[PDB]
Amino acid sequence: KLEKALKAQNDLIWNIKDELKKVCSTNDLKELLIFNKQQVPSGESAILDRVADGMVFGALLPCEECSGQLVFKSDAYYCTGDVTAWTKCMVKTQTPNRKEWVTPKEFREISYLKKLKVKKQDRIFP
Ligand SMILES: [Zn+2]
Repeated sequence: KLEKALKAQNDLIWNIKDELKKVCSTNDLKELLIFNKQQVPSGESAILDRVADGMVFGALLPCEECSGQLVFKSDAYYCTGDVTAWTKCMVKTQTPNRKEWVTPKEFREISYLKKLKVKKQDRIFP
């Protein structure tokens, strides 16, 4: 039933993208990626796809290894925190510590996405 599994992950991912579309449009879509510092032509259509993916499977939250915050970029995620008066933690993982990420007002409502189908899907990493 490996085939059935694949079709279930694909369908959950797509239903998710539709939902966010309702909460975020071409304009709101672009707003989210821009706060993330990204403006791409292969964007907004990519904004729905890659975003839904980041929410469910893995957008970066605090590390608290370093009592820090994970700030990442595509294909290099760096966590910086303060843990000691002379010691901090920096973690270099392509994918950041996966938790529910930062999403604008509208997108913020996304909390059901992950729980539904949160498999380790692909993020904005080319
Ligand atoms: Zn850290």
